[PDB]
Amino acid sequence: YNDLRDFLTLLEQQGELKRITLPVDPHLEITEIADRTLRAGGPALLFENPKGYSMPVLCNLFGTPKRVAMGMGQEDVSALREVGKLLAFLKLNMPTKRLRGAPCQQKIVSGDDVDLNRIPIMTCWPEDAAPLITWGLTVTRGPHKERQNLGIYRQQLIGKNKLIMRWLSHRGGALDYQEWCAAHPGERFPVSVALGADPATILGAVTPVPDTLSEYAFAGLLRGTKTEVVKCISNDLEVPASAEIVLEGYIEQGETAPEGPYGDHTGYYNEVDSFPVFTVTHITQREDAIYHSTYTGRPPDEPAVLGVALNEVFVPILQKQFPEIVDFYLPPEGCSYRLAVVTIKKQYAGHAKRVMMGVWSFLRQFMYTKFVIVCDDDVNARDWNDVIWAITTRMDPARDTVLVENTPIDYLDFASPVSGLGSKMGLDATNKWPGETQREWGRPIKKDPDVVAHIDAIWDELAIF
Amino acid sequence: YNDLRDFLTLLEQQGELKRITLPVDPHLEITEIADRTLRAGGPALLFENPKGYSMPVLCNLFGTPKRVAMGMGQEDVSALREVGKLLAFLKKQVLNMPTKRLRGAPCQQKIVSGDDVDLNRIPIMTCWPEDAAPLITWGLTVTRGPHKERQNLGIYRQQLIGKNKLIMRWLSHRGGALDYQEWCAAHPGERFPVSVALGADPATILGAVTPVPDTLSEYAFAGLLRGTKTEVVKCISNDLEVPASAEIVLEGYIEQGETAPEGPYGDHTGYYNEVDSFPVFTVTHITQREDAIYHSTYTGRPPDEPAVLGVALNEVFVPILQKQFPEIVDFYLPPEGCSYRLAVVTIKKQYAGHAKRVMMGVWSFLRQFMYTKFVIVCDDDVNARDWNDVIWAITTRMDPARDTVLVENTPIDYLDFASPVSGLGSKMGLDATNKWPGETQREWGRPIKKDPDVVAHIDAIWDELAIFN
Ligand SMILES: Cc1cc2c3c(c1C)C(C)(C)C[C@@H](S(=O)(=O)O)N3c1c([nH]c(=O)[nH]c1=O)N2C[C@H](O)[C@H](O)[C@H](O)COP(=O)(O)O
Ligand SMILES: Cc1cc2c3c(c1C)C(C)(C)C[C@@H](S(=O)(=O)O)N3c1c([nH]c(=O)[nH]c1=O)N2C[C@H](O)[C@H](O)[C@H](O)COP(=O)(O)O
Ligand SMILES: [Mn+2]
Ligand SMILES: [Mn+2]
Ligand code: NA
Ligand code: NA
Repeated sequence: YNDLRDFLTLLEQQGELKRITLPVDPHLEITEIADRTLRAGGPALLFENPKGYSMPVLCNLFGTPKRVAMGMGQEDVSALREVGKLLAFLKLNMPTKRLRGAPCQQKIVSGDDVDLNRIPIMTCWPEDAAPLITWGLTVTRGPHKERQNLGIYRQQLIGKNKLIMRWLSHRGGALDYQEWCAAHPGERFPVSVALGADPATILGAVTPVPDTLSEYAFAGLLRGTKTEVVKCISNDLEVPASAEIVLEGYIEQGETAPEGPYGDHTGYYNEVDSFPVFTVTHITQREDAIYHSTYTGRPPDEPAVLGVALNEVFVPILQKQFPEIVDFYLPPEGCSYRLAVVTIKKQYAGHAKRVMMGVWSFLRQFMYTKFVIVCDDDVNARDWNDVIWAITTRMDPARDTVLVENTPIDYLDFASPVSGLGSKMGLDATNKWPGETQREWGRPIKKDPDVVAHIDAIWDELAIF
Repeated sequence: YNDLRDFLTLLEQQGELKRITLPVDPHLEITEIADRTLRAGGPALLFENPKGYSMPVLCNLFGTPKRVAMGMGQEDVSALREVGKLLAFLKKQVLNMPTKRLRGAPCQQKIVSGDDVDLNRIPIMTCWPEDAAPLITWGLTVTRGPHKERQNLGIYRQQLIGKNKLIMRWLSHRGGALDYQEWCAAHPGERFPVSVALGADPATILGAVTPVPDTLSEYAFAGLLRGTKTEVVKCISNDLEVPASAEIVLEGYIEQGETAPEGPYGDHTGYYNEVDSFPVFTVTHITQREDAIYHSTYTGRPPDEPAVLGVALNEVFVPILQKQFPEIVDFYLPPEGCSYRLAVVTIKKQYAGHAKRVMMGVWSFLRQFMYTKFVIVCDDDVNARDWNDVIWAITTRMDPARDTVLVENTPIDYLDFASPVSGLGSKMGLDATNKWPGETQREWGRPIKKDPDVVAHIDAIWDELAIFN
């Protein structure tokens, strides 16, 4: 049973983890280093000497697709499709295995001794409001079901023992709190946050499994074995046994604070807004604890790399429903969800429009996708050279562009004319069939597969690079 | 005075030229290798062991902007801006700078003529599986018309149809084609002399493809790029001059009325174009260097080498756009948009609705961009040449219905089969600039700027951090 430390050791053995011994400030400096590293496809980073703290800081953990795959016990990135086929069936789901004691409760501090300032929480960007916890697995139960939800919600530092809990309103945690409030007026909402759990639990948390299902159960499937957990000290929630740090506490009903501004995955600052305050009553950690952090900003960043790997998970679920779809890609440059390229084997006139509507309606994660480009299967959706080629040789813009007004949009997307409402554009860049055009359509250049394969065979020997 | 070999030596010194010793077929295989190489921004390629031939094959010469620049003796591409300014003034008497003619030249070391002419000995490439025949793609065709002395150079694709016969595919507005057409009117039934040089010095090659007016010899323009007169030699069987350092020269003529079906061939649009008739070039002489090298390329689904060339040569028009629209910081036509069909323009926006004026400017100001179907306008914090910035801008600064402009019934290239009617179609502009008050009622996002002190500090310890190692 591999905890996070075992994963770091595996990475180090493979030249995928660098230990930095120079002094580096968690205030801005770590982010700059991680950003350059991620942008060059470099390793994960363990800062052994954060200025002013004793606890090392781990970041860029999932900065490459490879390391995301490795984190689910797979060799490489195309095994994620198989995990998609699995995620299909969940639309006896294995419980947690509760241990009696756990490394994450080796050192405990509570009440007045709680001081989040001892932790090397990072400040990512110059106009961010305060240090920000970015890799916390927040654990919650609602009043109506037993399911334990895990989500990653950014958490601003506002005191020795107070964090702001920034869950957006459709999240498991947020819905649990909302229901708790209705069902138990004025009663404190217990919550716990785990930092540095095992990679399967972390990845399970971020995968959009249905609200009905504990993210712990999914992590179990990725791992091959039940998720090892421990009961929290001050509530009935369970956290991963191997976690490096655990924060336990509650939300006082009605207590809120102005959150931000903070730089986002879109590359802009979010403006101030109100979210609940999480009061921390306990902090439990391992001996020699490691603090796991990250940053979001202009893409690409670690979340976006995560999000490309998790798109591979969705391809099979889309293909079950639309078997005409050969590939489906959300470029990290499009802020991970705002633009999709879809390639199909077109079977009839107007086919592309059915596929656009399918992307905009079938799965909720794509409901806010503003641009959808549809192409034939002779295009590689992951290469702008092919996609722009297809756009500029197979479209008449007015004929082949679909615009739909007054559709749901992310309320933080400031480019829509009104908060929560905007338009969508689909580009039909498929070959046009009789009926769709009265011209003689061009015959595209296809490569000889025998020549392709032969050159694959001698590629390394040719040694051009 | 640098010939082509001197250039290949310079490139090799700088890690910009790879010699391939493995056997590779000019039928399809070279193209595959060159295509992968170009798509990865790799070096130029010299195939020393082409299957079935002894003459090495050079391609991907200009597969990178850098190598285009190096080909004109520069670090970077912006000397082409100065040419743009020059060509503007005319609509400088020592731009009538002639050729320097040698008597005897390396390109006439070995000579074959009449029945000994056999183009099949040359490793002419076949680029794509349904191409009709091997195709000569980097020939500088040289012609004179009957009325002026000016020698035109153009690159016209040339299909192999016999031991000594090529098809000459000049489109009808080309210098060569106009010369032939005039020759026909002025001398009915007389043979039209023509010559084709392969592997001239880079300035001559680049000069051939610069769009200079029909009134001027492309040799004069190569002279300006080089800093010195172009070295040439008289052909053996006619009065045309070819570059002295050329690796191979084909001399001959066009018999009036002799034509052949040309193609189909894959073109820069990525499609096959259909068969059509063009004149036949009869080859009476082939002259070459000792140890001659054959210079080739391919065109296809972009990007390809011609498209990278075409990007570098668009720098010739940027200053003319900027004289008129000084708000324009950059103006880029991606190769992967068939070189002219998509433009990315970055501006310093000065008022609400500015992007629309710029779109209309692109679609109206010069004939070079009138047929551009898509135009994306962005702010100057975007690098127009990086799809990571441009997509970021599109997806964070647009509402599609508000910010997309469509105009119907506008002029479109007759060969573009995607428009509903030949010659007529629509255009789209994407206004991906930051929206000002009036354009939006929302509080627009403040972009994330880095702390320059932190950036500089990390620059200072970067090597010591040793992240790579
Ligand atoms: C991996 C990750 C994810 C998330 C986040 C972050 C990371 C690293 C951080 C904290 C760095 C950045 C923000 S941000 O991308 O919104 O700017 N963050 C985040 C947020 N979801 C959310 O509601 N608030 C958040 O604050 N998300 C997404 C969220 O955690 C994810 O959608 C979960 O699957 C939601 O789980 P459920 O609530 O559906 O169970
Ligand atoms: C650089 C280059 C250029 C050209 C070409 C090719 C290359 C490599 C090849 C041979 C690869 C392929 C075709 S293609 O781009 O049309 O697909 N070729 C070409 C053709 N111009 C032309 O009339 N026929 C041609 O066959 N062009 C364009 C032409 O040479 C260019 O427009 C010149 O500036 C014309 O000079 P003028 O006749 O105006 O003096
Ligand atoms: Mn959930
Ligand atoms: Mn000319
Ligand atoms: Na979750
Ligand atoms: Na020319």
